Formats: sequence, structure tokens, C-alpha cells
Amino acid sequence: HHHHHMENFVFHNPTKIVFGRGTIPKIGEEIKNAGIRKVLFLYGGGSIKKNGVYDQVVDSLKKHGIEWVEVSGVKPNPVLSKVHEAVEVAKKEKVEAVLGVGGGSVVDSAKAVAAGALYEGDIWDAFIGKYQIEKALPIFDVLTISATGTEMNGNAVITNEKTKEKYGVSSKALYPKVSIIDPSVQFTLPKEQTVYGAVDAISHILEYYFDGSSPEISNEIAEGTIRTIMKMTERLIEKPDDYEARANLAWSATIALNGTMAVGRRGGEWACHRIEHSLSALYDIAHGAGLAIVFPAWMKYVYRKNPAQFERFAKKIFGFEGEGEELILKGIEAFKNWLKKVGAPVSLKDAGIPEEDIDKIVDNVMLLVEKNLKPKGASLGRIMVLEREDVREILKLAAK
Amino acid sequence: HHHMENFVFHNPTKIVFGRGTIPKIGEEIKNAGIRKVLFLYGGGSIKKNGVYDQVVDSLKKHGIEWVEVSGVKPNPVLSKVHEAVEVAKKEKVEAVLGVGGGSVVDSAKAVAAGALYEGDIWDAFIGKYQIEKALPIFDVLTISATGTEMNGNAVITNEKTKEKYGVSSKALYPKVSIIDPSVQFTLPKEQTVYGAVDAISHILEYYFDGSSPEISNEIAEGTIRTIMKMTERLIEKPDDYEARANLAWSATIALNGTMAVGRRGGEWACHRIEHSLSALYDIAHGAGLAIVFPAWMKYVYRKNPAQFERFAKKIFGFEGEGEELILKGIEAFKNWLKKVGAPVSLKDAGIPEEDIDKIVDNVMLLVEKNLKPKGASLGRIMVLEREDVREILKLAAK
Ligand SMILES: NC(=O)c1ccc[n+]([C@@H]2O[C@H](COP(=O)([O-])OP(=O)(O)OC[C@H]3O[C@@H](n4cnc5c(N)ncnc54)[C@H](OP(=O)(O)O)[C@@H]3O)[C@@H](O)[C@H]2O)c1
Ligand SMILES: NC(=O)c1ccc[n+]([C@@H]2O[C@H](COP(=O)([O-])OP(=O)(O)OC[C@H]3O[C@@H](n4cnc5c(N)ncnc54)[C@H](OP(=O)(O)O)[C@@H]3O)[C@@H](O)[C@H]2O)c1
Ligand SMILES: [Fe+3]
Ligand SMILES: [Fe+3]
Repeated sequence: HHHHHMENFVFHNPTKIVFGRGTIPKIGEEIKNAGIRKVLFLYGGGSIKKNGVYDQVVDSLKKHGIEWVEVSGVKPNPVLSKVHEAVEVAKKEKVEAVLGVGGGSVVDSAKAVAAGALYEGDIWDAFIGKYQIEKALPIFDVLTISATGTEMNGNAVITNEKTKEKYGVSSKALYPKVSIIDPSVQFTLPKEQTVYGAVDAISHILEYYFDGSSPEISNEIAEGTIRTIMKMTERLIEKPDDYEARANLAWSATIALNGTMAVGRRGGEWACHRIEHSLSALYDIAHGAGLAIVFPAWMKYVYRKNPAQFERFAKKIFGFEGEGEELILKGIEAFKNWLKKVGAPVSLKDAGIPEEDIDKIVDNVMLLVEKNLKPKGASLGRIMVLEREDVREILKLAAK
Repeated sequence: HHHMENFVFHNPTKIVFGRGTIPKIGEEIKNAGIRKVLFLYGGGSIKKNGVYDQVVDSLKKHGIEWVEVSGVKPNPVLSKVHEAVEVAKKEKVEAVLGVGGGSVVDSAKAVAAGALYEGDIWDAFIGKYQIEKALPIFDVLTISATGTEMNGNAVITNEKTKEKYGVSSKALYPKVSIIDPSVQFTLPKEQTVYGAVDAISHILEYYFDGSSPEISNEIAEGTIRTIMKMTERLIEKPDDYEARANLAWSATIALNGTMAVGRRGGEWACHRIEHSLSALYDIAHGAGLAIVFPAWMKYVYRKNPAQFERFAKKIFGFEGEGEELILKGIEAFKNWLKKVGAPVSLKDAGIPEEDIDKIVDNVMLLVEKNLKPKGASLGRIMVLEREDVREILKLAAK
């Protein structure tokens, strides 16, 4: 048998990363050197003004002769109305690029605005298979929360509040030109956000790790990165201004979804993520919080379809020795327990979502499959494609 | 400590990897807007193993016109680069397509630069010209070792001066590199092994540079352990595709920037000493590293003891502490290299101990002519003087 095949792949990631303390003043230099004179400066709720990130950025833009217009108020699960608002500004002000300053919600919004600025229609079309994004304005970002790896990929997730649809799109045109990551600006993050961001980065790795593939080099890199994220999370809970922890976690989040973990694999599973979108769409919970609930339940539901990799998970992430269903369940339980330790919800009840809502959540998941996945030939899950009834059982596993 | 150093990461090269991918070469060239290329290659292995025919068929299919220059040598020489630069210019090629190993891809990089330079491209290797622009470079890689397929480096030997020098430039990053690991099945065992030693050595030049960030250590250690496992498999079964594929990607990430993140720029003493061995005796790059690296480790470990402890625990699974552990790990590394057939002394390579002073002279020249113009020095956790280089070579002699 041949369960460790390294799949054919194409790898291409042109994004420039500028990383470390004191790097944010380079943002104006990067934009100037990229030949850009006028940007839309997009941001969230003004944590960036409060922590001095805004003044570092503005001082750099002013120093390097960059003109800008601001749009603020991007929300943590970003919404389409705000993208619409910003697209109108970008078009009316003739901006040459979009500069997102904030967390994943801002950088995803920046991508969606960069695409929409070059599209005649409603950019929501791209999230429901009615428009393939081939071109976008250049995107620059100053990242202030490490979680999603959006700073170094072509993905964006937006919620249409009108329809309660939280959907993703992926395009080469949405890779940032330059992303600046100063991990020290993360010292002020709430503990819960730090942890949710770690859970997200781990989950991105696991979506690939569990896709049925098992190349040796990819397993090694995945495992090393998971172990690093876990260690750093624990440090950050105790000491939120531990720079090396922030820095290690930041880069691990970046590589989790920059193409690194995809190499040699089968494209990833993505069932947990797509299920979680419906929780965030319906309840506005943190992405990472939803994943802490769904992932362990999914793992318990599916492991017989990929047992050797669940055994390797137990051995390589947690150091257990053994074989079979016992070892598999030991590893899944340790994962659930670690999530609980660091304070993440591991049930719907932990998050205040009642059991009697399950069927409503399942309806939302199924709509996502029809409207977001089917148009691009995607399906829910890979090692096991999940039908309505499978989604219901997983949520019932995660209910209490 | 375990500080994660500030860094800039940028690697725009596209990789197309796997079985049956070489037919994409003409498509990639076409899609890049290019019609006429210089097809550069080595000593003829590609004509005996089907690669030449795959490339030519793809170029024909996609309307790509080409001129050829062959004869690139395993330690590539400046005279052949000169020949190819003249053909490039005379024939108005729009890109350079290197099909072969690292010697060929490095030569393609040098030719792509020299094609746009009025002078002798050797200037770039001695600090007299800054390569800011070069023709587009494409490559079909047939041996995994150097990672040249996904970086901006090139090393060329000026035969007239016995100087084997490196250059790095953003302009030398390939546009597209195609890696079909299955074409490596025909490699002699020695070349497979020298390739693996070079990949491991790239990782270690970063691993031992004084820095020790957790994420960078983990990625390095997992990559080295994989290379070692796959090398052993390939010595027994050269047509083990998964072993070739895993080794291929490991060698790519070893020097594409992945190992540099959060570190201090790398040590590079072993590489730069080795270049003198290859300049003077024409030995394989990786063979020389097998000789120099263990000696260098034995010489310098007191300057970075904690990382040498970690090397022993993480690569070999040894337990304990301090110098006993450090020495166990270094000896295990040397013995592994010996096990897989690499030379681990100058004697193993047919190099006389009496020649150490002539080798040292060449190393010192490299320092004056290649390193100092670019503000670089021989070593980092210990800068190496003439005497230190001599002591390292003595430790490597037998
Ligand atoms: N594109 C992708 O690769 C991808 C993949 C998976 C998930 N996602 C998406 O990304 C979004 C999640 O983004 P995220 O996890 O990065 O977090 P986020 O939603 O952007 O931010 C969460 C919270 O953190 C705060 N914050 C950010 N930086 C801070 C700082 N340094 N100090 C103190 N507070 C700070 C924000 O407040 P302020 O507004 O005041 O700054 C906000 O309330 C979700 O919509 C998810 O679906 C994208
Ligand atoms: N740029 C960088 O990142 C960097 C870094 C370190 C070292 N280097 C340099 O790279 C060079 C070494 O390159 P390399 O290790 O890749 O080896 P190479 O010198 O390009 O090739 C070594 C031998 O392998 C043969 N060969 C290649 N592919 C084959 C195949 N698939 N089947 C059978 N034989 C095959 C060649 O024969 P044919 O000629 O007949 O094809 C040649 O004799 C040195 O000059 C070294 O200094 C570069
Ligand atoms: Fe996510
Ligand atoms: Fe090398």
C-alpha cells in the first residue's frame, strides 16, 4: 500500500512580508516604491488609534507623499454593506490601491474592496459564483492580529447581512503586494482573541493534515507548526506581552494558510470551516470559537475514514504511543481538552447556542453548499462528503 | 535565547511540481509572453533519459523558438557562461531556459544577467557590477540539491583565476521552475547523496548561525530528519518516487528563504571553504561539505553550545547535556555522512593534507575578492581567520 504519496502541486505566493518590531513606518515606503500615490485606508473600530498603529501609519504615508481617504468601522465578522460603502469611495476618489490596517476582518474587507473597485456590478457576485475575480487594485496591509493568514493569501470571507450568508472567495488577484506584521502591536489583544486566533491557525493546518494525504515532509512541517502554536498560546495566556510568543505565533499563522501546508496534499477538507461560517453568520461568534466547537466533533465523526493520520496526530502532536481506535480517541480527547484548558468553547452550550437551533444552522450550511460551493465544483468535506444528516449529527455531537 | 529576528520574506518564483509536468514548460513560457529562448544544458544526461525530448516537444507544441548551448560542467565555468551570453545576445533571446541540475540553472542565471550587461558578467562576482536586471529565467530541474530553482543565487568558477564565487540578486529568481522528481531515478547514487548533503548543509548554515527561534528550529529539524530518511531509502531504491519527491521539496525549501526567517543571515563558512575545494580539485559541492561541515562543527561548538545540544536531541534523539551530548551529535552527523558514502576527510577525497596551505590561500582570496566588497565575512558565530581555516582543514584531513 501507498498511503504517503506526495501529490503534484503548483506553488506560487508573490506576497512580500515585512516582519518585526518597528516595521510599520515602512508602509509608506513600500507603497511609494510600488508606484502608488493615493490609497483607501481601511480600518476597524479604532483599536489602531488607541494603540498608536494609526499614527505610525499616517506619519509614514505623510513622510512618503502618499495621499489617502479613510473608511472605518469594519466589524470583526466583516459585512458586505461596509464593503459596498468602501467600493463607492474607492471608485469616486479614484484610489490606486487599498491599505487595510487591522485584523483579518479588515484585510479581507480590503481585498473585497480592491476587487469591487474594478467591477461594474455588486462584488457579492464573486461569493456566489457569478463573477471570477481576475483583477483587483493592489492591496497593502498592516496586520494587527494573527489568526487567519489573510496577510499572505488570496482568500476573503464576507457576510451578506441581508441573507445571513458568510462566504469565501479565493483569487490570485487578492494576494497582498506587501504585508507588514509587527507582533508587538498584539500585546493589547484580549486573551480570548489571542486564543481564537491560535485555534484558527491550528485549524487551517488540520484542514490540510486530515484531507486524506500524508506526505512525510508536509506532515513534519504541519506537526512542528501545530506544536509551536500550542506552546505559544499557553505562554501568551500567562504573559500577553511575551514578544517571542507573539512573533512565533504570528509566523505560524502566516504559514498555516500561505500555501505551505497545501503542498503535496489534496486541497484540504474545509468541512469544519464551512460549518463554522454558518455559526458566525447566525450568531456573530468568533471564527476560532466556532472552530473549537466543531473541529473535535467532526474528528470524532470522521476518523474511521482516515485512521492512520488520526493515529499520527496522537503520536506527533501529543506524544502518545499505541495503535488503533484507542490511540485515535486519546488524541482527539487531548485536543478537546487543550482547547478547554486555554478557555475556548468546546460545545454549542458553552457558546450559548441552544440545541433546538441545530436544524436552523443545518439549513444555513446547506444553503452555503448550494450557493457558494456548488458553483465552483466544491463539496462539503473530502475524506467524507457531508450531507445534511451528517452535519446534523456533528452538531449533535458538539451540542453539549 | 530564542529571539525571532526581524525579516523580509519575498519569493515570487512559481513552482510546478510532480510527475508528468515537464510538458508544461512551453505553456509557461508562452503565457509569460515569451517566444524565443536560449535552451542551456549540461553534458548530455538529458538526451539519454527523455528530458530533452519532453522539453523540445513542449516548445514545438507551444510555438516557442529556441537556440541551444550545451556542455555546462558540474562545477560550472565562466567560459561557458561567456559563450552562452554571446549566443543570447546574437540571437536576441527573450529568456533563458536551463534544463539540468544546479550547475545548469546557475549558469542560466548568470547568462540571463550577462545578456543585459555590456561588460564581463564576472564583474558581478567580484563586486564590480550590481545585477539589478536580467532576462527572464525558466528551468526544468533534473537533480535536487541546491535549491537554485527557487532562489536568486548563482555560483560560477572562473577557471583562469581558480575562483569559485557566488552572487545573489532578486533579478535571478526564476519565473517558473518545473520539478519532475521522477527524472532523477537515473542519478548515480553518489550524486543523490551529494545532493542530500547540500540540502542538509543549507539548513544547517542557518540553524547554527547563532539564532534559535522555535518555529524556525522545528521546520529545520523536520526537514533534516526527512532528508536523512529519504536519502537512505534512495540508496536502496533509486526509483522510489515518494523519496525523490520528499527530498526534492526539502531541497527547495532549504534555500528558498524558509530557513532564513527569524535568523541572522546564516553562517556560510562551510560553504565558502568548500568553494575552494571545488575550485582547486573540482570535487562535487556536497562531497566537500561532507568533509568540511563536521570539522567546522567540532571547531566552533563552544560558540553556540545550546543549538548543538538541540541538534543532538532533535535530529538523533540523544539524551543528556553539555559537551558529551554536543559531541555525540556531531559524531553522529559525521558517521551518518560516512554511512551514506560521502567523504568525511580530505583523504577520502584524494586531497593531500600537505595542500592545506594552498587551499587556505584560495579561501583568503575569496574573502578579499568576493566577500569584502559586499560587506560580508567568513563565519558569524566565529569569524574565521586564516589560522582558523587551517585548523578546520587539519581536523578534516584524516
Ligand atoms: N482570508 C482568510 O485566509 C480567512 C481564513 C479564515 C478566516 N477568515 C476570516 O477572518 C475574520 C477573523 O479575523 P481575525 O481573527 O484576524 O480577527 P478580527 O475579526 O479582524 O478582529 C477581532 C477583534 O480583535 C480586535 N483587534 C485587532 N487587532 C488588535 C490589537 N492588536 N489590539 C487589541 N485588539 C485588536 C478587533 O478590534 P478593532 O476593530 O478595534 O481593531 C476585533 O474586535 C473572520 O471573518 C474569518 O471568517 C479569513
Ligand atoms: N544557486 C544556489 O542556491 C547554490 C547553492 C549552493 C551550491 N550551488 C552550486 O550548484 C552546483 C551543483 O549543482 P547540483 O548539485 O544540482 O549538481 P550538478 O553539478 O548540476 O550535476 C551533477 C551531475 O549530475 C548529473 N545529472 C543531473 N541530473 C541528472 C539526472 N536526472 N540523471 C542522471 N544524471 C543527472 C549531471 O550530468 P549532466 O551534466 O550530463 O546532465 C552532473 O554530472 C555547484 O556549482 C554548487 O556550487 C548553488
Ligand atoms: Fe479559519
Ligand atoms: Fe550548497
